[PDB]
Amino acid sequence: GPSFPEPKVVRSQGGLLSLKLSATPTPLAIAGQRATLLTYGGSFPGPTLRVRPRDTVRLTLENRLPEPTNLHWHGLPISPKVDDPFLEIPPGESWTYEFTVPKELAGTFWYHPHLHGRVAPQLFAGLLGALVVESSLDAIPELREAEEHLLVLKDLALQGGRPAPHTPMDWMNGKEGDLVLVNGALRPTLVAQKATLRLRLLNASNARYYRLALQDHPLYLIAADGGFLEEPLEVSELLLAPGERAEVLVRLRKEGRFLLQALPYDRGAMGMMDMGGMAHAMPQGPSRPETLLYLIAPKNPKPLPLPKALSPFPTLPAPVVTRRLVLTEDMMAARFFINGQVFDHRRVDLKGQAQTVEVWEVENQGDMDHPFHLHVHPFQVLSVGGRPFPYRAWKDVVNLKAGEVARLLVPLREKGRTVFHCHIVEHEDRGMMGVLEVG
Ligand SMILES: [Cu+2]
Ligand SMILES: [Cu+2]
Ligand SMILES: [Cu+2]
Ligand SMILES: [O-]
Repeated sequence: GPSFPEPKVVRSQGGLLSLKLSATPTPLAIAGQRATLLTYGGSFPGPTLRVRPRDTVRLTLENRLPEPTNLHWHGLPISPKVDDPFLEIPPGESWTYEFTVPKELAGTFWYHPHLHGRVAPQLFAGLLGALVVESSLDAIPELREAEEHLLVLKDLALQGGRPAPHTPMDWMNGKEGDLVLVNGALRPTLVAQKATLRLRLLNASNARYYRLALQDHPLYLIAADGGFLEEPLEVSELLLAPGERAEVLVRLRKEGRFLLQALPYDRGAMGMMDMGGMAHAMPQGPSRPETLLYLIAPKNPKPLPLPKALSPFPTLPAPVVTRRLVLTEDMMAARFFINGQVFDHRRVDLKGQAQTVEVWEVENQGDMDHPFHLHVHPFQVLSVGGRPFPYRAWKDVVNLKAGEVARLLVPLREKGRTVFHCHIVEHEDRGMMGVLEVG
Protein backbone atom coordinates (compact mmCIF):
# COMPACT_ATOMS: atom_id res chain seq x y z
CA GLY A 1 0.00 0.00 0.00
CA PRO A 2 0.93 3.69 0.22
CA SER A 3 3.94 4.43 2.40
CA PHE A 4 1.59 6.61 4.40
CA PRO A 5 -1.36 4.71 5.91
CA GLU A 6 -4.65 6.62 6.14
CA PRO A 7 -8.11 5.33 6.88
CA LYS A 8 -10.31 4.25 3.97
CA VAL A 9 -12.56 7.07 2.80
CA VAL A 10 -16.30 6.76 2.27
CA ARG A 11 -17.78 9.63 0.22
CA SER A 12 -21.34 10.85 -0.17
CA GLN A 13 -22.86 9.86 -3.55
CA GLY A 14 -25.36 12.18 -5.20
CA GLY A 15 -25.73 14.11 -1.95
CA LEU A 16 -26.31 11.03 0.22
CA LEU A 17 -23.92 9.11 2.47
CA SER A 18 -25.83 5.97 3.44
CA LEU A 19 -23.72 3.50 5.37
CA LYS A 20 -24.04 0.63 7.83
CA LEU A 21 -21.22 0.24 10.35
CA SER A 22 -20.89 -2.39 13.03
CA ALA A 23 -19.12 -1.72 16.31
CA THR A 24 -17.38 -5.07 16.80
CA PRO A 25 -14.40 -6.81 18.45
CA THR A 26 -11.99 -7.19 15.55
CA PRO A 27 -8.73 -9.14 15.22
CA LEU A 28 -6.21 -6.88 13.46
CA ALA A 29 -2.52 -6.36 12.86
CA ILE A 30 -1.51 -3.32 14.88
CA ALA A 31 2.00 -1.88 15.07
CA GLY A 32 3.48 -5.21 13.99
CA GLN A 33 1.47 -7.33 16.39
CA ARG A 34 -1.86 -9.12 16.38
CA ALA A 35 -4.50 -7.71 18.69
CA THR A 36 -8.26 -7.64 19.09
CA LEU A 37 -9.60 -4.07 19.12
CA LEU A 38 -13.12 -2.65 19.21
CA THR A 39 -13.69 -1.10 15.78
CA TYR A 40 -16.16 0.59 13.49
CA GLY A 41 -16.21 -0.85 9.98
CA GLY A 42 -13.57 -3.47 10.81
CA SER A 43 -10.68 -0.98 10.96
CA PHE A 44 -8.65 1.14 13.36
CA PRO A 45 -9.29 4.00 12.97
CA GLY A 46 -12.77 3.61 11.54
CA PRO A 47 -13.44 4.80 8.00
CA THR A 48 -13.19 8.51 7.24
CA LEU A 49 -16.57 9.87 6.14
CA ARG A 50 -16.22 12.67 3.60
CA VAL A 51 -19.22 14.88 2.89
CA ARG A 52 -20.23 18.34 1.67
CA PRO A 53 -22.60 20.92 3.15
CA ARG A 54 -26.27 20.03 2.59
CA ASP A 55 -25.52 16.32 2.11
CA THR A 56 -27.76 13.85 3.89
CA VAL A 57 -26.01 11.43 6.22
CA ARG A 58 -27.78 8.15 7.02
CA LEU A 59 -25.59 6.02 9.25
CA THR A 60 -26.93 2.82 10.78
CA LEU A 61 -24.85 1.73 13.73
CA GLU A 62 -25.17 -1.95 14.62
CA ASN A 63 -23.93 -2.70 18.11
CA ARG A 64 -21.96 -5.96 18.18
CA LEU A 65 -20.32 -5.20 21.54
CA PRO A 66 -21.21 -6.97 24.81
CA GLU A 67 -22.22 -3.62 26.27
CA PRO A 68 -24.46 -0.74 25.19
CA THR A 69 -23.00 2.05 23.09
CA ASN A 70 -23.99 5.07 21.00
CA LEU A 71 -22.44 7.74 18.74
CA HIS A 72 -21.46 11.31 19.27
CA TRP A 73 -20.92 13.33 16.11
CA HIS A 74 -18.22 15.39 17.71
CA GLY A 75 -18.20 19.01 16.59
CA LEU A 76 -21.23 18.88 14.29
CA PRO A 77 -23.76 21.66 14.92
CA ILE A 78 -26.76 19.41 14.45
CA SER A 79 -29.77 18.66 16.64
CA PRO A 80 -29.23 16.88 19.96
CA LYS A 81 -32.29 14.83 19.02
CA VAL A 82 -29.92 13.23 16.50
CA ASP A 83 -26.55 13.67 18.26
CA ASP A 84 -28.26 12.32 21.38
CA PRO A 85 -25.86 11.84 24.31
CA PHE A 86 -28.49 9.99 26.39
CA LEU A 87 -29.39 7.35 23.79
CA GLU A 88 -28.43 3.73 24.50
CA ILE A 89 -28.11 1.09 21.80
CA PRO A 90 -28.22 -2.28 23.52
CA PRO A 91 -25.96 -5.19 22.49
CA GLY A 92 -27.18 -6.69 19.22
CA GLU A 93 -29.43 -3.75 18.34
CA SER A 94 -29.11 -1.02 15.70
CA TRP A 95 -29.92 2.68 15.43
CA THR A 96 -30.01 4.95 12.37
CA TYR A 97 -28.62 8.47 12.65
CA GLU A 98 -29.97 10.76 9.96
CA PHE A 99 -29.10 14.40 9.55
CA THR A 100 -28.35 17.07 6.97
CA VAL A 101 -24.88 18.60 6.97
CA PRO A 102 -25.21 22.30 7.79
CA LYS A 103 -24.70 24.78 4.93
CA GLU A 104 -22.10 26.96 6.61
CA LEU A 105 -19.63 24.32 7.73
CA ALA A 106 -16.15 23.06 6.88
CA GLY A 107 -13.40 21.15 8.58
CA THR A 108 -12.37 17.96 10.34
CA PHE A 109 -14.82 16.34 12.77
CA TRP A 110 -15.05 12.88 14.29
CA TYR A 111 -17.31 10.18 15.69
CA HIS A 112 -16.91 8.07 18.84
CA PRO A 113 -18.95 6.57 21.69
CA HIS A 114 -20.68 8.75 24.34
CA LEU A 115 -22.50 6.37 26.70
CA HIS A 116 -21.82 7.84 30.18
CA GLY A 117 -19.55 5.67 32.32
CA ARG A 118 -18.42 3.60 29.34
CA VAL A 119 -16.71 6.15 27.11
CA ALA A 120 -13.13 5.76 28.29
CA PRO A 121 -12.76 1.99 27.78
CA GLN A 122 -14.69 2.02 24.47
CA LEU A 123 -12.72 4.91 22.98
CA PHE A 124 -9.43 3.50 24.27
CA ALA A 125 -10.16 0.17 22.64
CA GLY A 126 -10.40 1.68 19.16
CA LEU A 127 -13.92 3.04 18.56
CA LEU A 128 -13.31 6.25 16.58
CA GLY A 129 -13.17 7.68 13.09
CA ALA A 130 -13.00 10.99 11.26
CA LEU A 131 -15.60 12.97 9.34
CA VAL A 132 -14.43 15.60 6.83
CA VAL A 133 -16.71 18.37 5.58
CA GLU A 134 -15.44 19.56 2.20
CA SER A 135 -15.61 23.25 1.33
CA SER A 136 -15.81 25.34 -1.80
CA LEU A 137 -12.71 26.88 -0.23
CA ASP A 138 -10.85 23.64 -0.93
CA ALA A 139 -10.89 24.65 -4.61
CA ILE A 140 -8.66 27.72 -4.23
CA PRO A 141 -5.33 26.92 -5.88
CA GLU A 142 -3.26 27.34 -2.72
CA LEU A 143 -5.19 24.47 -1.10
CA ARG A 144 -6.22 22.43 -4.15
CA GLU A 145 -2.60 21.97 -5.26
CA ALA A 146 -1.35 21.00 -1.80
CA GLU A 147 -0.87 17.34 -0.92
CA GLU A 148 -3.58 16.47 1.64
CA HIS A 149 -3.43 13.92 4.45
CA LEU A 150 -5.37 13.09 7.59
CA LEU A 151 -3.39 12.35 10.75
CA VAL A 152 -5.42 10.60 13.45
CA LEU A 153 -3.31 10.87 16.61
CA LYS A 154 -4.21 8.06 19.00
CA ASP A 155 -2.17 6.11 21.50
CA LEU A 156 -2.75 2.58 22.74
CA ALA A 157 -1.48 0.02 25.24
CA LEU A 158 -1.89 -3.73 24.75
CA GLN A 159 -1.95 -6.55 27.29
CA GLY A 160 -2.53 -10.15 26.26
CA GLY A 161 -3.38 -9.03 22.73
CA ARG A 162 -6.22 -6.72 23.81
CA PRO A 163 -6.36 -3.10 24.94
CA ALA A 164 -4.94 -2.78 28.44
CA PRO A 165 -7.56 -2.47 31.19
CA HIS A 166 -8.07 0.76 33.10
CA THR A 167 -6.41 0.97 36.50
CA PRO A 168 -7.59 3.25 39.31
CA MET A 169 -4.77 5.68 38.44
CA ASP A 170 -6.04 5.68 34.83
CA TRP A 171 -9.49 6.84 36.00
CA MET A 172 -7.78 9.67 37.87
CA ASN A 173 -5.36 10.82 35.15
CA GLY A 174 -6.94 9.62 31.93
CA LYS A 175 -5.28 6.61 30.31
CA GLU A 176 -2.23 7.05 28.03
CA GLY A 177 -0.57 4.21 26.13
CA ASP A 178 3.01 3.43 25.15
CA LEU A 179 2.17 2.91 21.48
CA VAL A 180 1.92 6.44 20.10
CA LEU A 181 0.36 5.95 16.69
CA VAL A 182 -0.66 7.89 13.62
CA ASN A 183 -3.61 6.38 11.73
CA GLY A 184 -3.05 3.21 13.74
CA ALA A 185 0.54 2.92 12.48
CA LEU A 186 3.78 3.13 14.45
CA ARG A 187 5.96 6.00 13.20
CA PRO A 188 4.99 5.83 9.51
CA THR A 189 6.98 7.52 6.78
CA LEU A 190 5.32 10.23 4.74
CA VAL A 191 7.21 10.60 1.46
CA ALA A 192 5.91 13.94 0.22
CA GLN A 193 5.37 14.38 -3.53
CA LYS A 194 4.54 18.07 -3.32
CA ALA A 195 6.29 20.85 -1.42
CA THR A 196 3.12 22.07 0.30
CA LEU A 197 1.20 19.68 2.54
CA ARG A 198 -2.30 20.23 3.93
CA LEU A 199 -2.55 18.12 7.09
CA ARG A 200 -5.84 17.57 8.89
CA LEU A 201 -5.00 16.71 12.54
CA LEU A 202 -7.24 14.89 15.01
CA ASN A 203 -6.43 14.10 18.64
CA ALA A 204 -8.58 11.01 19.20
CA SER A 205 -6.70 9.96 22.33
CA ASN A 206 -8.37 9.49 25.72
CA ALA A 207 -5.95 11.77 27.53
CA ARG A 208 -2.63 12.14 25.71
CA TYR A 209 -1.62 15.63 24.55
CA TYR A 210 0.38 16.30 21.39
CA ARG A 211 2.65 19.30 21.52
CA LEU A 212 3.31 19.19 17.78
CA ALA A 213 6.49 20.45 16.16
CA LEU A 214 8.00 19.61 12.79
CA GLN A 215 11.80 19.71 12.77
CA ASP A 216 13.18 22.85 11.16
CA HIS A 217 9.73 24.10 10.07
CA PRO A 218 6.89 26.28 11.29
CA LEU A 219 3.27 25.21 10.80
CA TYR A 220 0.63 27.42 9.20
CA LEU A 221 -2.66 27.00 11.03
CA ILE A 222 -5.62 27.29 8.63
CA ALA A 223 -8.46 25.64 10.60
CA ALA A 224 -9.37 24.96 14.21
CA ASP A 225 -11.78 22.29 15.53
CA GLY A 226 -14.86 23.47 13.66
CA GLY A 227 -13.88 25.68 10.75
CA PHE A 228 -11.34 27.79 8.95
CA LEU A 229 -9.41 30.70 10.40
CA GLU A 230 -9.80 34.06 8.65
CA GLU A 231 -6.23 33.85 7.36
CA PRO A 232 -3.27 31.49 7.93
CA LEU A 233 -1.44 31.85 11.25
CA GLU A 234 2.25 30.92 11.50
CA VAL A 235 3.13 28.97 14.65
CA SER A 236 6.32 27.28 15.84
CA GLU A 237 4.38 24.49 17.53
CA LEU A 238 0.78 23.49 18.05
CA LEU A 239 -0.73 21.82 21.13
CA LEU A 240 -3.61 19.46 20.39
CA ALA A 241 -5.57 18.42 23.49
CA PRO A 242 -7.90 15.42 23.52
CA GLY A 243 -10.83 15.99 21.15
CA GLU A 244 -9.24 18.94 19.34
CA ARG A 245 -8.66 19.17 15.60
CA ALA A 246 -6.60 21.51 13.46
CA GLU A 247 -5.58 21.86 9.83
CA VAL A 248 -2.12 23.12 8.95
CA LEU A 249 -0.13 23.85 5.85
CA VAL A 250 3.48 22.70 5.82
CA ARG A 251 5.84 24.42 3.40
CA LEU A 252 8.79 22.08 2.91
CA ARG A 253 11.95 24.18 2.83
CA LYS A 254 14.65 21.80 1.57
CA GLU A 255 15.28 18.15 0.78
CA GLY A 256 15.71 15.83 3.74
CA ARG A 257 14.11 13.86 6.54
CA PHE A 258 12.21 15.84 9.17
CA LEU A 259 10.64 14.40 12.32
CA LEU A 260 7.13 15.38 13.33
CA GLN A 261 7.32 15.14 17.12
CA ALA A 262 5.08 15.35 20.15
CA LEU A 263 7.38 17.40 22.36
CA PRO A 264 7.48 17.13 26.18
CA TYR A 265 4.32 18.50 27.76
CA ASP A 266 3.18 18.45 31.39
CA ARG A 267 -0.60 18.17 31.63
CA GLY A 268 -0.51 17.66 35.37
CA ALA A 269 -0.91 13.87 35.51
CA MET A 270 -0.12 12.39 38.91
CA GLY A 271 1.61 9.42 40.41
CA MET A 272 2.05 8.18 43.97
CA MET A 273 5.17 7.95 46.07
CA ASP A 274 6.19 6.66 49.47
CA MET A 275 9.41 8.17 50.82
CA GLY A 276 9.26 7.24 54.42
CA GLY A 277 6.16 9.24 55.31
CA MET A 278 3.78 9.24 52.47
CA ALA A 279 2.18 7.68 50.41
CA HIS A 280 1.28 10.85 48.58
CA ALA A 281 0.52 12.18 45.21
CA MET A 282 3.42 13.45 43.16
CA PRO A 283 3.48 15.06 39.69
CA GLN A 284 4.42 12.77 36.81
CA GLY A 285 5.94 15.79 35.09
CA PRO A 286 6.29 16.25 31.32
CA SER A 287 5.64 13.49 28.84
CA ARG A 288 8.63 11.85 27.17
CA PRO A 289 9.21 13.16 23.63
CA GLU A 290 7.67 11.01 20.90
CA THR A 291 8.35 10.82 17.19
CA LEU A 292 5.00 10.69 15.37
CA LEU A 293 6.15 10.25 11.78
CA TYR A 294 9.11 10.72 9.44
CA LEU A 295 8.49 13.36 6.77
CA ILE A 296 10.61 13.05 3.62
CA ALA A 297 10.72 16.18 1.46
CA PRO A 298 10.79 15.94 -2.35
CA LYS A 299 13.72 17.15 -4.46
CA ASN A 300 14.11 20.92 -4.87
CA PRO A 301 10.92 21.79 -2.97
CA LYS A 302 9.20 25.02 -4.06
CA PRO A 303 6.12 25.47 -1.82
CA LEU A 304 2.96 27.17 -3.05
CA PRO A 305 2.27 30.71 -1.85
CA LEU A 306 -0.01 30.75 1.22
CA PRO A 307 -3.65 31.73 0.76
CA LYS A 308 -4.01 35.44 1.57
CA ALA A 309 -7.40 34.81 3.12
CA LEU A 310 -9.53 31.85 4.14
CA SER A 311 -13.05 32.40 5.52
CA PRO A 312 -14.37 35.57 7.17
CA PHE A 313 -15.59 34.79 10.68
CA PRO A 314 -19.28 35.65 11.27
CA THR A 315 -20.21 38.87 13.02
CA LEU A 316 -21.99 37.68 16.16
CA PRO A 317 -24.89 39.45 17.91
CA ALA A 318 -24.21 40.99 21.31
CA PRO A 319 -24.44 38.42 24.11
CA VAL A 320 -27.44 38.17 26.45
CA VAL A 321 -26.00 36.23 29.40
CA THR A 322 -22.65 35.46 31.05
CA ARG A 323 -22.12 32.03 32.62
CA ARG A 324 -19.30 31.05 34.95
CA LEU A 325 -18.42 27.37 35.15
CA VAL A 326 -15.84 26.12 37.62
CA LEU A 327 -13.86 22.89 37.27
CA THR A 328 -12.51 21.15 40.37
CA GLU A 329 -10.95 17.79 41.29
CA ASP A 330 -10.91 15.18 44.03
CA MET A 331 -7.91 13.26 42.68
CA MET A 332 -7.67 10.49 45.25
CA ALA A 333 -11.37 9.74 44.75
CA ALA A 334 -11.04 10.14 40.96
CA ARG A 335 -14.04 12.45 41.08
CA PHE A 336 -14.38 15.57 38.98
CA PHE A 337 -16.87 18.43 39.26
CA ILE A 338 -18.42 21.40 37.52
CA ASN A 339 -19.63 24.09 39.94
CA GLY A 340 -19.27 21.57 42.73
CA GLN A 341 -21.50 18.89 41.20
CA VAL A 342 -21.11 15.66 39.27
CA PHE A 343 -23.21 14.78 36.22
CA ASP A 344 -26.81 13.73 36.70
CA HIS A 345 -28.68 12.98 33.46
CA ARG A 346 -31.98 14.06 35.05
CA ARG A 347 -30.71 17.47 36.14
CA VAL A 348 -30.64 20.49 33.86
CA ASP A 349 -27.76 22.78 34.83
CA LEU A 350 -28.03 25.64 32.33
CA LYS A 351 -31.07 26.95 30.45
CA GLY A 352 -30.53 29.13 27.40
CA GLN A 353 -32.40 30.64 24.45
CA ALA A 354 -31.84 29.49 20.88
CA GLN A 355 -30.39 32.09 18.53
CA THR A 356 -28.95 34.18 21.34
CA VAL A 357 -25.27 34.45 22.20
CA GLU A 358 -23.84 33.71 25.64
CA VAL A 359 -20.45 34.41 27.18
CA TRP A 360 -19.15 31.37 29.03
CA GLU A 361 -16.31 31.82 31.50
CA VAL A 362 -14.86 28.39 32.21
CA GLU A 363 -12.37 28.36 35.09
CA ASN A 364 -10.01 25.52 35.89
CA GLN A 365 -9.48 25.47 39.67
CA GLY A 366 -7.81 22.06 39.47
CA ASP A 367 -4.15 21.23 39.00
CA MET A 368 -4.54 19.10 35.83
CA ASP A 369 -5.21 20.46 32.35
CA HIS A 370 -8.87 19.90 31.42
CA PRO A 371 -10.04 20.18 27.82
CA PHE A 372 -13.57 21.53 27.97
CA HIS A 373 -16.03 20.40 25.31
CA LEU A 374 -19.55 21.61 24.46
CA HIS A 375 -21.82 19.59 22.19
CA VAL A 376 -24.04 21.07 19.50
CA HIS A 377 -23.00 24.74 19.83
CA PRO A 378 -19.55 25.64 18.44
CA PHE A 379 -17.91 28.58 20.15
CA GLN A 380 -15.40 31.39 19.55
CA VAL A 381 -12.55 31.42 22.09
CA LEU A 382 -11.98 35.06 23.08
CA SER A 383 -9.19 34.55 25.60
CA VAL A 384 -7.56 31.90 27.79
CA GLY A 385 -5.54 32.64 30.93
CA GLY A 386 -6.10 36.33 30.27
CA ARG A 387 -4.36 36.20 26.88
CA PRO A 388 -6.45 37.12 23.83
CA PHE A 389 -6.77 34.37 21.24
CA PRO A 390 -4.74 35.23 18.13
CA TYR A 391 -7.38 34.15 15.61
CA ARG A 392 -11.12 33.82 15.08
CA ALA A 393 -12.45 30.36 14.20
CA TRP A 394 -15.08 27.92 15.46
CA LYS A 395 -13.90 25.61 18.23
CA ASP A 396 -15.66 22.99 20.31
CA VAL A 397 -12.89 21.98 22.73
CA VAL A 398 -10.75 24.47 24.67
CA ASN A 399 -7.81 23.46 26.81
CA LEU A 400 -7.47 25.00 30.26
CA LYS A 401 -4.26 24.68 32.23
CA ALA A 402 -4.39 24.85 36.03
CA GLY A 403 -5.80 28.19 37.17
CA GLU A 404 -6.77 29.43 33.72
CA VAL A 405 -10.04 31.05 32.72
CA ALA A 406 -11.30 30.68 29.17
CA ARG A 407 -13.78 33.26 27.92
CA LEU A 408 -16.04 31.83 25.20
CA LEU A 409 -18.59 33.35 22.89
CA VAL A 410 -21.31 30.75 22.52
CA PRO A 411 -24.12 31.20 19.98
CA LEU A 412 -26.90 28.80 20.88
CA ARG A 413 -28.07 26.96 17.76
CA GLU A 414 -30.30 23.85 17.91
CA LYS A 415 -33.00 23.47 20.56
CA GLY A 416 -32.95 20.57 22.98
CA ARG A 417 -31.01 18.99 25.83
CA THR A 418 -27.29 18.46 25.39
CA VAL A 419 -24.11 18.24 27.45
CA PHE A 420 -20.74 19.88 28.14
CA HIS A 421 -17.85 17.97 29.70
CA CYS A 422 -14.17 17.43 30.03
CA HIS A 423 -12.74 15.56 27.04
CA ILE A 424 -10.30 13.64 29.14
CA VAL A 425 -12.99 11.04 28.80
CA GLU A 426 -12.18 9.28 32.07
CA HIS A 427 -13.06 12.55 33.83
CA GLU A 428 -16.39 12.73 31.99
CA ASP A 429 -17.16 9.12 32.98
CA ARG A 430 -16.24 10.04 36.56
CA GLY A 431 -18.61 12.98 36.69
CA MET A 432 -17.16 16.06 34.97
CA MET A 433 -20.18 16.74 32.78
CA GLY A 434 -23.29 18.92 32.94
CA VAL A 435 -26.55 19.44 31.09
CA LEU A 436 -27.54 22.43 28.94
CA GLU A 437 -31.12 22.86 27.73
CA VAL A 438 -31.75 25.23 24.81
CA GLY A 439 -35.31 26.40 24.17
CU1 LIG B 1 -15.64 13.92 21.34
CU1 LIG C 1 -10.62 16.69 32.92
CU1 LIG D 1 -19.42 14.73 24.53
O1 LIG E 1 -17.56 13.66 23.97
